[PDB]
Amino acid sequence: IVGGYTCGANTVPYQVSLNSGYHFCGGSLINSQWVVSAAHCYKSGIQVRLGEDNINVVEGNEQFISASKSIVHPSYNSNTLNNDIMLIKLKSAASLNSRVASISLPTSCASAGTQCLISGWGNTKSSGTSYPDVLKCLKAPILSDSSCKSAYPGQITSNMFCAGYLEGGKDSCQGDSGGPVVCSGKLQGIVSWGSGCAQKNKPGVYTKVCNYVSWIKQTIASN
Ligand SMILES: [Ca+2]
Repeated sequence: IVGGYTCGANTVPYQVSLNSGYHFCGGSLINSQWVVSAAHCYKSGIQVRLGEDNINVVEGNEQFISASKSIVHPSYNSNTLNNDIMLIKLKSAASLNSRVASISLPTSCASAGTQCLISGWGNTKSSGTSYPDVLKCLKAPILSDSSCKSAYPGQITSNMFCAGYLEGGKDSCQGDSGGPVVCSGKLQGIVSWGSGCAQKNKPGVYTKVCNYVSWIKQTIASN
């Protein structure tokens, strides 16, 4: 996250870290045994880390549970990033409290102009590399589809949206991928791609979760 603030320990209780010997992508806890992430984070051998604040210190609230199964969206296209969404089932159900909780799936798509919260452990610089060890948060608006398509001519599909600031300075960044964008207490986005971070006229691009709800629910019901 570039340009954001330190969330504070377990203030974002649905936020997960996907670990394969190291933190590589974020994710969102959607019920006790399922996590939603970005299809571009797919790896074999993922462990899910819940209850984290400082990913490099064991502080007391953590649950580390291996993934049993990972499902990439049937239509995921790695060259376009269209349908950049993945389901991970946990080997065991998580124990859900105030500090480890699931986030609700949306009923409606959120509109341009809505303010959302984006969080993760990604790079905090627009030029060069500096990874935080604690969880970083950004409030940012959803931009209009017009402003989005006009920043990224030819590249935006119906299953994406932009959010952030055309002036730059504040965005998501490398390592924040697969993490949540939550608006009005619902999961509306997944951190997916962008051109660099926090650059002028190159907002972050996010998977539009409200398009996938029927897919999510059907998959979870059957697996
Ligand atoms: Ca920790």
